[PDB]
Amino acid sequence: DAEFRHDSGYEVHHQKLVFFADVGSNKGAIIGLMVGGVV
Amino acid sequence: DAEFRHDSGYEVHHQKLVFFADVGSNKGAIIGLMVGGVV
Amino acid sequence: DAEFRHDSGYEVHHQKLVFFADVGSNKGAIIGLMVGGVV
Amino acid sequence: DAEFRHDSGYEVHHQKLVFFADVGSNKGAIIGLMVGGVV
Amino acid sequence: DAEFRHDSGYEVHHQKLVFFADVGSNKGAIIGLMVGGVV
Amino acid sequence: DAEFRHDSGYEVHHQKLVFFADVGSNKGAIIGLMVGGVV
Amino acid sequence: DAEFRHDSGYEVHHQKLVFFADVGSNKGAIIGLMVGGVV
Amino acid sequence: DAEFRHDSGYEVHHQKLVFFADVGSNKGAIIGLMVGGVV
Amino acid sequence: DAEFRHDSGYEVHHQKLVFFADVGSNKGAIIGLMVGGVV
Amino acid sequence: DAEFRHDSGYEVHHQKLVFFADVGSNKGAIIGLMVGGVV
Repeated sequence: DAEFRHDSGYEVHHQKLVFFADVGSNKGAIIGLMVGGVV
Repeated sequence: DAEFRHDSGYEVHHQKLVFFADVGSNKGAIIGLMVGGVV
Repeated sequence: DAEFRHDSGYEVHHQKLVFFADVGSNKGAIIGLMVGGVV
Repeated sequence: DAEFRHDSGYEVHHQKLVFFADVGSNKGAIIGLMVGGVV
Repeated sequence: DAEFRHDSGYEVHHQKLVFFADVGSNKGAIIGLMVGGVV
Repeated sequence: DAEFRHDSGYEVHHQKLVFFADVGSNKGAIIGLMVGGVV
Repeated sequence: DAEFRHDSGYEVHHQKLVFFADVGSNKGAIIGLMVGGVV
Repeated sequence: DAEFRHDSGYEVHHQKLVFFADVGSNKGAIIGLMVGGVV
Repeated sequence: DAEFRHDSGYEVHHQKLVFFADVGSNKGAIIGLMVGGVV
Repeated sequence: DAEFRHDSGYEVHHQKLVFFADVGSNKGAIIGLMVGGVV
């Protein structure tokens, strides 16, 4: 079985994840990235 | 079975995730990115 | 079975996610991006 | 069985993860990256 | 069985993980990287 | 400043997120929940 | 400053995240939960 | 400064994260939980 | 300064993270939990 | 300064992290827990 057939001439995968990029001032409770969390 | 057949000449995948980009002032409770979370 | 047949000459996938881009002032409770969350 | 057949001429995988990049001031509770956590 | 067949002309895997990169001031409780943890 | 004043006698927050609940048959490309993604 | 004042008699926060709950059959490409990702 | 004042009589925080709960059959490429990733 | 003042009568924090819970059959490429990763 | 003042009558912190719990059959490439990694 062909679970996955990748046919291409060039595969480019790029991922960018920037959290809290340039902040004037963080007061109290601040979350730049919350995943399945709780406060 | 062909679960997935990718036929191309060039595959380019790029993802950009910017959270809290340039902020004047964060007061009290601030969330730049909340996923399945709770405050 | 043909789960998915991709026939092309060039596949380009680009995604941009910018949250909280340029803010005058964040007071009280502010959410630049809430997914399945609750405050 | 073909669990996964990668057919390409050049595979490039790049990932960037930056947490707490340039911050004016972090007060109280601040989370630049929360994964399955809780406060 | 073909658990995984990698067919390419050049494989490049690069990952960048920066925690607490340049911070103005961390007060109280600050987490630049939390994985399956709890405070 | 009164960024946010919560005055109540009982606060109850409950969130339920169920994806792919009861499916007769998933063929080809299927997405039970896509957030800021792309296929 | 009152960044955030929580005044209550009982705070209850509950979050439930179920992905791929009961599936008849997953063929080809299937995503039970995609966050800021790309295929 | 009152960055964050929690005034309550009982705080209860519960989070549940279940990935790939009961599956008939996972073929080809399947993702039970993708966070800032790419395939 | 009051970075964070927790005033309660009972704090209960519980987190549950289950990956790949009960699976009929995982073929090809399967990810039960992907965080800032790439395949 | 009061970086963090925890005032409660009972603090209970419990975390559960199960990877690859009960699997019918893992073929090819399978990841039950990926953190800042790459394949």
